[PDB]
Amino acid sequence: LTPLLSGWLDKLSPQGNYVFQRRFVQFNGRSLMYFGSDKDPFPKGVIPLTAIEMTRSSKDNKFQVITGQRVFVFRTESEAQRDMWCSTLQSCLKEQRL
Ligand SMILES: CCCC(=O)OC[C@H](COP(=O)(O)O[C@H]1[C@H](O)[C@@H](OP(=O)(O)O)[C@H](OP(=O)(O)O)[C@@H](OP(=O)(O)O)[C@H]1O)OC(O)CCC
Repeated sequence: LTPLLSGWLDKLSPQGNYVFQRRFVQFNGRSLMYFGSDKDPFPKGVIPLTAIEMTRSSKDNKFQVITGQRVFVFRTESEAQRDMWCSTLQSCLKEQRL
């Protein structure tokens, strides 16, 4: 619903060691969806904001979205992009608990 935040991010894969995959991710304020392509109609994965337990920045231009069961690692192109993604998720997380 009105996908406020959109971008191509490098998402960490659980397979292998430090192997990323280019996914087009969107954030509408209710769930974090990632697609194989922005032209793909159905997402490769959906992470509801209710399931999000925390979101924290990483060493490089990277941020972690931590749920109850899994952690998603996304890599941006710049620290500014990472900070915008991380602040937006933190803002929504803070308001969803109030
Ligand atoms: C150092 C060894 C290299 C190596 O092994 O790297 C192996 C990689 C990974 O291969 P694969 O594409 O099968 O990995 C799966 C993939 O990362 C899925 O992510 P999405 O494409 O965004 O759907 C994973 O699913 P989710 O993250 O839950 O979305 C899937 O995880 P699950 O098993 O379903 O929990 C991954 O398995 O091969 C490549 O494509 C990269 C080529 C090397």
